[PDB]
Amino acid sequence: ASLAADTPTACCFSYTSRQIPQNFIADYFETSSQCSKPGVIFLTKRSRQVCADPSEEWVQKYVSDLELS
Amino acid sequence: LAADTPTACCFSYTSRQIPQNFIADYFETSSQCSKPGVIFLTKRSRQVCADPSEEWVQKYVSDLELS
Amino acid sequence: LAADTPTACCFSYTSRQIPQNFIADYFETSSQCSKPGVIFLTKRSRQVCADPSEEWVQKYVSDLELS
Amino acid sequence: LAADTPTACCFSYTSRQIPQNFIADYFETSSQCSKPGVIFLTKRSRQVCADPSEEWVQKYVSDLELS
Amino acid sequence: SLAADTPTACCFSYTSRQIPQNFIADYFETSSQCSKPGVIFLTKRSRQVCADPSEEWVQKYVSDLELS
Ligand SMILES: O=C(O)[C@@H]1O[C@@H](O)[C@H](OS(=O)(=O)O)[C@@H](O)[C@@H]1O[C@H]1O[C@H](COS(=O)(=O)O)[C@@H](O)[C@H](O)[C@H]1NS(=O)(=O)O
Ligand SMILES: OC[C@H]1O[C@@H](O)[C@H](O)[C@@H](O)[C@@H]1O
Ligand SMILES: OC[C@H]1O[C@@H](O)[C@H](O)[C@@H](O)[C@@H]1O
Ligand SMILES: OC[C@H]1O[C@@H](O)[C@H](O)[C@@H](O)[C@@H]1O
Ligand SMILES: OC[C@H]1O[C@@H](O)[C@H](O)[C@@H](O)[C@@H]1O
Ligand SMILES: OC[C@H]1O[C@@H](O)[C@H](O)[C@@H](O)[C@@H]1O
Ligand SMILES: OC[C@H]1O[C@@H](O)[C@H](O)[C@@H](O)[C@@H]1O
Ligand SMILES: OC[C@H]1O[C@@H](O)[C@H](O)[C@@H](O)[C@@H]1O
Ligand SMILES: OC[C@H]1O[C@@H](O)[C@H](O)[C@@H](O)[C@@H]1O
Ligand SMILES: OC[C@H]1O[C@@H](O)[C@H](O)[C@@H](O)[C@@H]1O
Ligand SMILES: OC[C@H]1O[C@H](O)[C@H](O)[C@@H](O)[C@@H]1O
Ligand SMILES: [Cl-]
Ligand SMILES: [Cl-]
Repeated sequence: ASLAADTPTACCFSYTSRQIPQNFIADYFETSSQCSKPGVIFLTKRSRQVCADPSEEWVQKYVSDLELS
Repeated sequence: LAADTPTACCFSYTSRQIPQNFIADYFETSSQCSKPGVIFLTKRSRQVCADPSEEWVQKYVSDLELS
Repeated sequence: LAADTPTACCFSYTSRQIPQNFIADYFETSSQCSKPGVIFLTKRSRQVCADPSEEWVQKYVSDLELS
Repeated sequence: LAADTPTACCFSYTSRQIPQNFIADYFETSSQCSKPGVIFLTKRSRQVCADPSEEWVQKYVSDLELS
Repeated sequence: SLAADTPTACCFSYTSRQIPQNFIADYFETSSQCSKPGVIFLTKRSRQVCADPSEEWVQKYVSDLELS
């Protein structure tokens, strides 16, 4: 399973301005609803975490492909 | 150097007293976070959200800085 | 792990292409920065701001991601 | 004492005041940054962005500079 | 870990003759904002010497420092 104890929560306060190349994407996560602002956190193959605006539609297809695979 | 990176925000503090002997480092959460918080790091690299308004925490923060 | 920490921004870009053999890592600058930028880290631990519009810059980033 | 190195900018200041004896050093941010900023260095080498307008920030800088 | 409001290092004159490589301790390339592109070699005597980045030996010294 997955343990979720007293542990910091990953929240986004600033999204990327430029669309990440999909072939750089390795995985995705979504910020907890407790966060003040929404956000999607893409994990690049270089293991970098990038905040992305979920309202923007390029991040939404990226999630679709990741899930539907 | 990292950019557009998520910000660590505590939403649940630990109620107990942490053995200071286990503490290795500390980080106070961002002001952008909805609530204040301090993240202690243990020697097993385990991040723990702690309440800054509580007082065993600032003592740990003080001793970590004043050193 | 940090909070209320400064952000790396590029206000000028290198005029010469860095030999790829020197490249250790890369970091794209924050969207909050006034200008676009890529920060290449060399093996001598030099931090160089590069123009993301240059094709050699885009290639280096691609190679680092696909490795 | 510079190069085409990235620049330290502040986009988020700390809300509450830092205890003074935590501060080890300071330096203002470049004017090229979209926002003004004062970066306090703690005794644990941790960098904190501070609002130059705030009363305590100006006082901390004053004390550091008169030593 | 980044720069502030200070004076950027610029080279307005390079060096005609080649520094003995075993004198070189480190190197820094000047900003592109400068008029002339330059390389600053730091000697073991902690001295700073400007150098033409397009010269044969300068590129070699930088290469040897990086690949170490
Ligand atoms: O030599 C080549 O053909 C390689 O691809 C070229 O496109 C690169 O030119 S660059 O874009 O114009 O400046 C060359 O630098 C490159 O030589 C490389 O060798 C390896 C492998 O390349 S990578 O794409 O396959 O993985 C690597 O160390 C560098 O990518 C590059 N190093 S080099 O020796 O400095 O040129
Ligand atoms: O305050 C530091 C800031 O750094 C930026 O690079 C991030 O995108 C923000 O999420 C963060 O708040
Ligand atoms: O993290 C576990 C620790 O909890 C503390 O409350 C106890 O006093 C310690 O004995 C124990 O090691
Ligand atoms: O297409 C989007 C582009 O964004 C830039 O910021 C990156 O440096 C490129 O690698 C990428 O191709
Ligand atoms: O802000 C004033 C500072 O003065 C320095 O000389 C001291 O070393 C610090 O302990 C103090 O915080
Ligand atoms: O600092 C001494 C330097 O001497 C040079 O000749 C070497 O190439 C470097 O690896 C070394 O760092
Ligand atoms: O001497 C060689 C150098 O001369 C300078 O005036 C130019 O700006 C550079 O492009 C050139 O590399
Ligand atoms: O001005 C003459 C010099 O120009 C430099 O840019 C070249 O690297 C040298 O080879 C040449 O001797
Ligand atoms: O010592 C290294 C040598 O490398 C050669 O490629 C250069 O032409 C010489 O100027 C230099 O002295
Ligand atoms: O040493 C200088 C040489 O380094 C090599 O890695 C590349 O071919 C160029 O950057 C240059 O010709
Ligand atoms: O590519 C990175 C982007 O983010 C930066 O904020 C720039 O304002 C924008 O022009 C650039 O395209
Ligand atoms: Cl929040
Ligand atoms: Cl800016």
